[PDB]
Amino acid sequence: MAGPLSGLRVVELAGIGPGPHAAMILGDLGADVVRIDRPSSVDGISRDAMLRNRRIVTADLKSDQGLELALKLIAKADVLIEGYRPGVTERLGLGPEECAKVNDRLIYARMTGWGQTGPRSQQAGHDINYISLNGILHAIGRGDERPVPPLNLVGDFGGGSMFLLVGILAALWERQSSGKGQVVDAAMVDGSSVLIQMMWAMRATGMWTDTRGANMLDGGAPYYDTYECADGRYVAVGAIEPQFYAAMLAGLGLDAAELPPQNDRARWPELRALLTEAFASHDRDHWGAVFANSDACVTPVLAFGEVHNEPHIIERNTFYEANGGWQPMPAPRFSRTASSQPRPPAATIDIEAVLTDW
Amino acid sequence: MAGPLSGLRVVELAGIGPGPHAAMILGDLGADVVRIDRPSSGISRDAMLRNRRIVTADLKSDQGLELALKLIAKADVLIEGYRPGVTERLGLGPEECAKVNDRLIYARMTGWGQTGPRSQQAGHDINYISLNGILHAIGRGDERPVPPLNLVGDFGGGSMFLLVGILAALWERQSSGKGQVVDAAMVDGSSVLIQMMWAMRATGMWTDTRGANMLDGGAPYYDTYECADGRYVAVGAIEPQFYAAMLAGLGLDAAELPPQNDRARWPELRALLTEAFASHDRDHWGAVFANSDACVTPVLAFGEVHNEPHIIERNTFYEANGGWQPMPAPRFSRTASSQPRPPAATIDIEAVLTDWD
Ligand SMILES: C[C@H](C(=O)SCCNC(=O)CCNC(=O)[C@H](O)C(C)(C)COP(=O)(O)OP(=O)(O)OC[C@@H]1O[C@@H](n2cnc3c(N)ncnc32)[C@H](O)[C@@H]1OP(=O)(O)O)c1cccc(Oc2ccccc2)c1
Ligand SMILES: C[C@H](C(=O)SCCNC(=O)CCNC(=O)[C@H](O)C(C)(C)COP(=O)(O)OP(=O)(O)OC[C@@H]1O[C@@H](n2cnc3c(N)ncnc32)[C@H](O)[C@@H]1OP(=O)(O)O)c1cccc(Oc2ccccc2)c1
Repeated sequence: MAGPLSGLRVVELAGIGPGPHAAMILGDLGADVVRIDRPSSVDGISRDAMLRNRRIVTADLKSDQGLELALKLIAKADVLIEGYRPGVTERLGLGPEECAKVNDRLIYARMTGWGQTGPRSQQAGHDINYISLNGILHAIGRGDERPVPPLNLVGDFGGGSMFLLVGILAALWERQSSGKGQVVDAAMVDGSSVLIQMMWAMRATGMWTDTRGANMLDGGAPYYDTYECADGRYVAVGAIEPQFYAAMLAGLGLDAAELPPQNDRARWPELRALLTEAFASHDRDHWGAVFANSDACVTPVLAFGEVHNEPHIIERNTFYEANGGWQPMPAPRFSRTASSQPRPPAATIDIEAVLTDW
Repeated sequence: MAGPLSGLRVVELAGIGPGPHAAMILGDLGADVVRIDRPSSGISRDAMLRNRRIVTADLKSDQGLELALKLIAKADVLIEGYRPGVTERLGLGPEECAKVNDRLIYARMTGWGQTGPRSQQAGHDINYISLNGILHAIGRGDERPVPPLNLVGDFGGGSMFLLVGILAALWERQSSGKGQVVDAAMVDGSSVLIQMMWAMRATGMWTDTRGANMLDGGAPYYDTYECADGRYVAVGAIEPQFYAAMLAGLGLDAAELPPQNDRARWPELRALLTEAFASHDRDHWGAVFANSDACVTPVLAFGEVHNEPHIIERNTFYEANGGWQPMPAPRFSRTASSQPRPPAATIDIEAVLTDWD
């Protein structure tokens, strides 16, 4: 099995969102990932590409046999991932204390939104709820409108799965000294708060307000925002540093003498009006030619369906095909122990066959 | 040093955005983090530089480089976030570093990657997510896309994939005795970060139309709503039973409403939910739905977060200097991280060297 996590053995109690995204990445990087679903949802070969790099097995964990088979896998594994409400694994007999009795090397990885304790710990939720409570959602979107969710990117994945992964891998490093596993408590409300540490830093020093649409990186700066072009498509401008901004103005045909200063915020209305009219006078792909190879920090805003035609995407193999759709290749990349292309979701397997193999 | 990464040694060449963020999280979890900045630069007021020692050094001088390679020889990980070719010309490239330490994890944090047509282009978060479909998908349908701050390229698809790479490569080192190079590009990371949308598009469950999807704000049951006081709630009631619970708490009879997932009637459903949420203030709904599975939460501004019980009681934040900062994540039962040490003035690079033998 290819990649730097070759050898690593992972048990995943089937959930939704961050739990499987984490499991996928471990898979992506060479880990041996075994997913226990419930047969209650059996079916044929899954069409969810997030379940790549897996072996799937069914097992009614509510039964005595289910529980014991599961506990044999955990016994022989390095990592467990579960993303159910607190108390679910305990009451199933798969809690941390029950796992520590059959394998004190286990990394016990607990993926939730609200955490293991506190008032909201039994409330159902999704990404949008977790980022609503810690200031993040409020900061996303235009100033003249209600906040808009950044898909489920910030809570489920950036602040969720990815902190789970770091916790797992940090704990595997720990286990090299101590010879013991431990419990990783990854809460989306905490992880996403560390994801936005920069804004908490800038806020402390007067450089970020709570006003939506009025900061350097939320769309309030005319030099860090998207612009509509003549064809109704969009470019992104990220020309923060004055040298890059100067390069952008030159490409737009605007002389600096005629514009307000780049960071005179009181005249950002004028500046935006000027840049807006300039970008609107040619089409996205024009701006794409003008600015390729430039430090102007102007890029086309591509839709998913167009990404496969972008030279830089094609050449670094950021994507692969698998069943009428592109999918991202593992990240990050490794010089000596390279990941390989993901294997598609495999038809189910017998939980015994797996214990054998292991 | 408290945390699971006690005894990890990390050298950080100072940059902006992802590299410093990764270095911070490494520090957070108890790594020994030494940050080389350039003298052209007392105490730094960027709290992102917590859990570090800062040293200066002209990496262009002969003596700055020599000192630097003596750190790197003593360390486990090096982090750099410059354009490709830069460390090479300093004589700090992966090959020069492998001579003084073949165990080093050499961690390269870029936006566009190490090679290819855009590899020398300047850029920021908004550019990396523009190229791979992400930015286009964020915002209302009747408007131009809105950047999700720099959360998705710099951090989610950036620093966090550098970390996964640094730590996976440490695992691999345990069985091979050898370091290696980690190439973390924000355009790659952020694509994996959004793998769920690519999965969903492949099965016809996501479109390229902005504002018309389950999770982009087009669903009336996954969106924010303005309340009587001008403040907002978030609704995330995807599962039908959570949805049902929400409708009951709004005073809405499900018989009067279009189906939850009849997309042609979403405009109409949204208008009914909009009127309901508008008839009371945010804190009213916060109360009403506490302990509920309705998936309705108040949308708090940064300055209100210190007053939310769930936040206070889990110590998600600590007070520092100007204000609150996020405590380390994730959390560890046995080897628990400690409260971050503030950014502490420059020390001399030789001091560190004696400290590390
Ligand atoms: C964008 C969006 C997201 O944000 S992702 C999810 C975000 N939240 C979390 O993950 C945080 C922690 N988890 C939970 O808070 C809950 O999981 C729950 C999901 C809220 C509700 O779940 P609920 O149904 O109450 O389940 P529970 O966890 O409390 O307990 C369920 C248990 O089931 C039983 N059993 C588990 N495994 C087995 C087994 N093998 N055999 C037998 N029983 C099993 C346990 O007994 C327990 O049940 P109990 O005893 O209490 O009755 C998001 C992301 C991705 C997808 C998505 O939705 C879509 C759906 C379809 C298509 C597309 C998207 C939404
Ligand atoms: C939201 C936002 C973000 O997205 S942050 C993410 C930005 N993107 C990346 O990080 C990707 C990789 N890096 C780059 O693409 C470039 O680094 C560059 C950032 C374009 C700047 O290009 P440039 O200034 O030309 O620098 P370079 O990398 O090409 O090489 C410069 C080098 O400086 C020299 N030297 C380094 N260390 C030393 C030393 N110790 N002593 C002496 N010299 C040193 C190197 O030798 C090299 O020089 P060369 O030989 O080539 O001349 C974001 C987040 C946070 C902040 C922010 O914006 C601000 C910007 C300014 C002020 C405040 C905020 C933006």
